Amino acid sequence: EQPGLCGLSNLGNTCFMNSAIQCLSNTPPLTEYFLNDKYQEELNFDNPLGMRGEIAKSYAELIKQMWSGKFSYVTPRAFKTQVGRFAPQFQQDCQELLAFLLDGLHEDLNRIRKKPYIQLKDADGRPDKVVAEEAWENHLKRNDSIIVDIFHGLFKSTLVCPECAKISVTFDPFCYLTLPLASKVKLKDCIELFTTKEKLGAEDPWYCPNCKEHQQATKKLDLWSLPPVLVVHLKRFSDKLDTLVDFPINDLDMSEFLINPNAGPCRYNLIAVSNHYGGMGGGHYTAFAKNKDDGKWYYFDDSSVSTASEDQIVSKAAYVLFYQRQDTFSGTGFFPLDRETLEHHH
Ligand SMILES: [Zn+2]
Repeated sequence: EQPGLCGLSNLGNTCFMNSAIQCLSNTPPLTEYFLNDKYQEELNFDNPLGMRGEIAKSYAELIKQMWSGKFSYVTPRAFKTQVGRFAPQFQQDCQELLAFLLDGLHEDLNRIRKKPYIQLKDADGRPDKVVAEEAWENHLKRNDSIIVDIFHGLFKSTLVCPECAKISVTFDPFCYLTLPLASKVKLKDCIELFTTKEKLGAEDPWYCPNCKEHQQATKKLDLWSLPPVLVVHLKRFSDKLDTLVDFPINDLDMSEFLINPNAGPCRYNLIAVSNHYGGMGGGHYTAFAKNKDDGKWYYFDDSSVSTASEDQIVSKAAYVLFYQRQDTFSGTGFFPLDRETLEHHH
């Protein structure tokens, strides 16, 4: 058997979990962190928001199994049992589980011992660069982990009161982007739609702090900074949109969307896809992933692993896309673990 080419037993409508695990397992800087035992010293047992280290520990133990090269498949019973204990709601939505896991891993590994209270602020007519750099510093004072290092970006939100002209600007972290789907469209069409001005309705109004009243304000999102690993959730369920979204395998250039003039390169290659077949409350999840060792694509359908061709990856079954920024790849020294390993080996 080859490390990472390891299927996962279905334990009874757990294909949503197996699909999310194959995407994270095939996120190189995340797996490397766990295979190099960098997590033990960062486990945060006392965190009121975390899972007593139990999600990080069980996930670490499963990844070590999957990348040992001893197994054609493993049964992720202990991990499924810890997920169920801390998140009883877990056929599910693969994106909700991913959302739970990115937050749970983060809080289990969070380097901040005691979170300080931050007086949240509007731009107040200040320049974007200063408000963005403030937001990011504030985020890191409460949130500092391997999950932040890999997955967290920053978006700008602009709310416009139709009474009083109040322009409310905030910078907010994200660890994934949920895109609205526009028969066939391009991923870049979906990103453009994500960053388009939309009116809020009677459902979910915005409170104007000038007017002291709820308004149907216009909300525009813009991307300030994009993470090393960008997780792109295609909003199919919100019964299910079967729209064919065409996405690139290589050289997704995001630079046209980034409003930060001093940003570095933002070219991404695909590393995994969560697929979904059938309809909302049922159907079946699988995954495509690029193995970090051989650079080839494989298809993971619970316990089964098979070679895939790049020609099969782009289908309407594509639900969550994992992209990695080229400048962060293993061998660049971008990640501290990569840099330490390179410096050790040279
Ligand atoms: Zn107002």
